Amino acid sequence: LGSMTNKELQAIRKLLMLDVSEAAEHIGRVSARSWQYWESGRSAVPDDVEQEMLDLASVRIEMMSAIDKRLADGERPKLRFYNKLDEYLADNPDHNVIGWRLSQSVAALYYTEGHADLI
Amino acid sequence: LGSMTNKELQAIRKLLMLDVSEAAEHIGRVSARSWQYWESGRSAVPDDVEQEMLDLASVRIEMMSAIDKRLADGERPKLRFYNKLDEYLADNPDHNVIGWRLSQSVAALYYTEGHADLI
Repeated sequence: LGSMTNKELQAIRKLLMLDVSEAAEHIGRVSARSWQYWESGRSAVPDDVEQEMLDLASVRIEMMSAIDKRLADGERPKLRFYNKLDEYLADNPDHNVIGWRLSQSVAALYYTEGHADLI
Repeated sequence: LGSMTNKELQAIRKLLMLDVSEAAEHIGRVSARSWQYWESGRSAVPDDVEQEMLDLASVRIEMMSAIDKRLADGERPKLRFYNKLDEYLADNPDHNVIGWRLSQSVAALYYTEGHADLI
């Protein structure tokens, strides 16, 4: 911790399919312009933001591990790709827009690489 | 060809880190509104668009295999993460914005999987 660069921050943010405005609001609790400064290198990536991003990446890893278990158990998963945030929130009433993006990132990865169907 | 769904189209587009405006201009050769129509589910996805998306997914796989070859050769790759399109284009003068986004998707993946560092 204390080593995350502006490029690493943007890389994780985009891999999790977050828009800047979504990361700024729910992770940084800063203006979108402030988040852009962290990604541009104009201001250092804060320690607390770094750890929050790593924690969110870890959530995605746990989601992928759960699908890997289903794959090893012989299931070809049918993964919900929520193109609609309202539909995701109805099915996942304890999550928010950030959970929606993580869901999309995992479903899109397994579909595009040939391991899962999308529903 | 002819069976790609709106969810599959959006999933591949987002995994490749393409904005709708970018995909619409360069892949669809249509307006953003037309591309949003294809992602809305009221329409079949055109065969030519499906083929191009599948081809770009294959380009992404070949980029990953090229890094895998470097890893197998004993290199610890320092992948340039381009947070600025212009810098990518200067380094890759035969590519466009679509190639930029593919480069971001591959670099972000290998960084988070722990296989390469970002510069």
